[PDB]
Amino acid sequence: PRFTTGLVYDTLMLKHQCTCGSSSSHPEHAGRIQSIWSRLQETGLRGKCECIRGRKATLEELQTVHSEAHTLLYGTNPLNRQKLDSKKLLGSLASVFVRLPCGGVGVDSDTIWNEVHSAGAARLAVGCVVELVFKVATGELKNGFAVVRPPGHHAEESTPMGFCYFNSVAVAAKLLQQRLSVSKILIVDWDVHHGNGTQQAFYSDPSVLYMSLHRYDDGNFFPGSGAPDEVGTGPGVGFNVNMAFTGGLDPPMGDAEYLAAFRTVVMPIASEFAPDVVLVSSGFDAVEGHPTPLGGYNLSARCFGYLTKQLMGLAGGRIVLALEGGHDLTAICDASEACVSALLGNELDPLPEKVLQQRPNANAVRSMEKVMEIHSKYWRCLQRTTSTAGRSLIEAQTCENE
Ligand SMILES: O=C(c1ccc(C(O)(O)C(F)(F)F)s1)N1CCn2c(-c3ccccc3)cnc2C1
Ligand SMILES: [K+]
Ligand SMILES: [K+]
Ligand SMILES: [Zn+2]
Ligand SMILES: [Zn+2]
Repeated sequence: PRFTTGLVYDTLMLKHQCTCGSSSSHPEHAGRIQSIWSRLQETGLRGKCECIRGRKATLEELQTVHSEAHTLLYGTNPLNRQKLDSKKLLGSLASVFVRLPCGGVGVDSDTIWNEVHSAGAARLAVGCVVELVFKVATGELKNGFAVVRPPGHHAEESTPMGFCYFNSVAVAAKLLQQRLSVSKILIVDWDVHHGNGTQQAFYSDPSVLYMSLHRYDDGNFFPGSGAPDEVGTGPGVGFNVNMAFTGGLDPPMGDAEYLAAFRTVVMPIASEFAPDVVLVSSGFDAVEGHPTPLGGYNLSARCFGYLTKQLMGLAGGRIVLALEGGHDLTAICDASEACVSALLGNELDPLPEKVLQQRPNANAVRSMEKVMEIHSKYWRCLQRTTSTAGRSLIEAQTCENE
């Protein structure tokens, strides 16, 4: 069926393409997105999905979010500015490529061309996201997952950072506004790090609700931004929600804490807002397997399928997820699989009874209540009540009844 879940991916985002990359004997190597694409295939999820062809963002598209100067530097191929040669032109190409132990060739990661190819892959990743987003926003597709790299959510107007050159999700949102006049867009960013770029892009805009869940720990975790305080400016006051977790890893945030955060902050506010489209900066660095500096949290991959199913209850299900961070191949492959499975309407493997029974930790509850206190000023859904943040899912269920 063609009104179904869309997928985007492009081999030209990859440094090196190898067949048998995923492997099942000994060797590692082969990156993040190639590994996810391979998992989507051997699970057969790609077969149920409509594979969409991506493209480069135009330089005009990139400038919906970023400066002309930023876009020209990182967006354009650098060899075009050096007036076409032949001997010097051939010399650069011998430095770009390098034969690898498996017989295949790829972009040499131990040369200057690494970050140049990354900036080019970023321009491709943006256009890939925009294509999927528009096919979903238009009803051509129901759903979407963008298997894309590098990430984009830290990339600011005139500043690349955190491996981000261009903010794919923010660009796609700007284009929905300009080209389709979409009245209300919800952007949920569940990468473990604050999406400073996306916040900045829409900070004074009430037409897009930006909601980040991230490790904040009072300003000491990368990128250091995203205080619960930061609620928007001008007409956008109230429409920036930083579900900032504080208290460190005493204990680490897990499934229960994020599920509680959705129950008490994300779904209430998002439902009230009532978006026409939902975009997700879907990093997977919060899942277990991302030690303390990179991540520190231990969500399960299957929690992400449940978080996806939740967001699918908004905007009539007009939702697109785009990969951001996450490193551990198993973790991001398990999470990607759980998310695409959810998007296809497959029955999700139940959460373990342990998770459903578990009350969120005290640091989590305190983090959630600080956010709700701050945002009660802006949302009718947090003015009616008192916090049930410290209840488990089953308790919340039991104590909704009578
Ligand atoms: O935390 C990050 C991240 C940047 C981008 C991250 C992301 O959100 O996962 C993204 F962008 F890939 F999606 S996470 N850092 C901090 C640590 N770091 C380092 C380290 C250097 C020395 C020791 C530990 C880390 C190099 N580059 C970085 C960027
Ligand atoms: K985030
Ligand atoms: K906003
Ligand atoms: Zn290889
Ligand atoms: Zn991250």
